[PDB]
Order: sequence, then C-alpha cells, then structure tokens
Amino acid sequence: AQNPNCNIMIFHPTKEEFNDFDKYIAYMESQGAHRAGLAKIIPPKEWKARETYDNISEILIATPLQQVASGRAGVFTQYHKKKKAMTVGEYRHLANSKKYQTPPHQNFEDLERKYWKNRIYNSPIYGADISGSLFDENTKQWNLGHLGTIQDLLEKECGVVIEGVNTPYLYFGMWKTTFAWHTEDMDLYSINYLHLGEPKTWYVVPPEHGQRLERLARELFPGSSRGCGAFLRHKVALISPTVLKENGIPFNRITQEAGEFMVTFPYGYHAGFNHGFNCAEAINFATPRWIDYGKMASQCSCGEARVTFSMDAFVRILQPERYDLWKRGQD
Ligand SMILES: O=C(O)CNC(=O)C(=O)O
Ligand SMILES: [Mg+2]
Ligand code: NI
Ligand SMILES: [Zn+2]
Repeated sequence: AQNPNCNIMIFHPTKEEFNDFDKYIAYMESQGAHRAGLAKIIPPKEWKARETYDNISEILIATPLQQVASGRAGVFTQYHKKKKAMTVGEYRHLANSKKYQTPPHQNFEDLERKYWKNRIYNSPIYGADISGSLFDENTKQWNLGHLGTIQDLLEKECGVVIEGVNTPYLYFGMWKTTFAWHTEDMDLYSINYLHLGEPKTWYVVPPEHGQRLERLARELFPGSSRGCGAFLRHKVALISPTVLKENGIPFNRITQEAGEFMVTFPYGYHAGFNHGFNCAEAINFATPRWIDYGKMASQCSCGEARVTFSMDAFVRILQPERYDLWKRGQD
C-alpha cells in the first residue's frame, strides 16, 4: 500500500504533466496521496494563473463576515456576523490596519502558536464564498473555472443527466480568519489555489480516520451533537492540534504559500487559518473514485447547513432514501 502513514505529499509536475488534470489526480492517487486527505501541488515554473494582480481592488465583497468565537482557546465555535459591503481595496487596507494586521513573529511555527493561544480573543473579517475567478481565460492548465463539471462526471459514470452547475469561489482573508473542521459537500474533492498574499495553514485528518474526529467532536460539542447527527456540516467547530494530540486523533499539518495548489480528497476533514491578507480561489470536483463516497456521505437535516442548488440532484440520485428527509431540511 502506498503512503501507509498517510503523510501529506507534495508534487512538482512538469509542464507536460500539467496538461491533463484528471490524469495527474489519478497519478497522485497511485502514489497514495489521498490517504492523507490533502496534497500540495507546486505548478511548473513556466505556468502562471494570470499576468498581474494589480487590477483587483474594485472587486466587491458584498457580505464580509466577522468571525466571532465562543469557547476555550483549543475548543471553540465561531459564528459569522454579516458586515457592510466593501471593495477588495478597502478590505486590504483593513487587513493591514493595526487592529487586524499579523503580529511580529519569528517563523510559521511561532505564528501558529500565537494563533492557537489568542484566536478566540479577536474577531477577524473574512471575505469568503464570493462567486468568481481570477484565472486568465487564456490559462489552459489547471484553470479552476475550466474544469470538467461534477454533473458531467456523474453522467459519465452513472448514465443519468442532471441539472446543476459547478463554479469557483474567491476567498479574501486576513490574519486569524479561520475555516472550521469540515469535509466537502457530498464528500467531494476540493482544489484551492492561493493567488496572492500571505500563507494559509491547513490541518487534515486521513479519510480512513475521519470517524475518530467525529467521535471527538460529539464529545467536545455535546449540545451541538444532540441537535444534529452531522453537525460538522455546519462548519463552525474548531479543535486545536494540541487537543487532537491529547485525544490520539491522527492528523497532519502543512502551510500553503502563494502560487501553490492544495487538493482535498473525499472525506478528508480539514481546518485552518490565514496568516495575513490573501486571496484564494477554490472549487469542488469529482472523479470516478468519488462516487462511492458520495453515496455514503452524511447529511445535515436539522436545517442549519443550507447548501447549493446543485447538491439536490446528487442526493436525489446517489442517496434516494435520504432524499425526502434531507429536502425537508432545505425547505
Ligand atoms: O480557504 C478556505 O477558507 C477554505 N477552503 C477550503 O475548505 C477548501 O478549499 O476546501
Ligand atoms: Mg478590480
Ligand atoms: Ni474545504
Ligand atoms: Zn444540522
């Protein structure tokens, strides 16, 4: 078995290997990359996502989210308070202000320590989940707005045509902005490209061990667990590396820098934080190996999770028994 310890693998494709996205995902899996839940892909030196980032300041962040925490430093939830719209230029200035800027630090490890010690005492503002793309239309390789769609994959594997579309999202971050522990909707893959700015630290649990994280989470968030049989779908719970280590949960960590791709694999729980002002683009995707995970994916039916138009059809075709109850949640 390849990569039996489930370590995060880092790939350096050549320009010739970068032409065929599907084939390269399959190659990474042949080397065991999926066992970690997360892989890093450093593009060839010939490649570029676009020519410059000099003209992005007028993009609107219609609903910036202030991420307010409750709990203790290592075990907390966050809720998203909606703020007034602002441009990317206004958001960058805010991120760089004395109130929100990254503190002085020695290295990524010192910054990580400061994040876990102090995150709960601040409420950074995240420009998340903004439909759009920063890839130039002439970038032919690994262009996240030009991937094969998940609806087409389902049709190719299973023979059934379904409604729905699949488009990317932009994320503008600042110091301490946080992504809570989650897997993707319907346990899909994701791919994330860090266009510019400061790094993003990721934590991940191997897919084969995901239920261990779920059992810990039920213990640590006991009211939430009673409310919903899949409450990590709400994307609000944080658990620190120290707490995971104390409870024997297998995980790994890695820092993504500007110019790098990260891929999350089906049922790979992940969480993390931004080091300072940055912009990332991400989208979900599928492969033939995903279909069996999609059929088995948990779902939030308490109603909190409220998820894209296109998820309907995946539940309807892959999970017909659940269908009914799940759509009662979403209406
Ligand atoms: O970058 C973020 O805030 C969150 N991204 C992801 O969870 C992803 O790409 O799967
Ligand atoms: Mg602009
Ligand atoms: Ni994700
Ligand atoms: Zn729920």
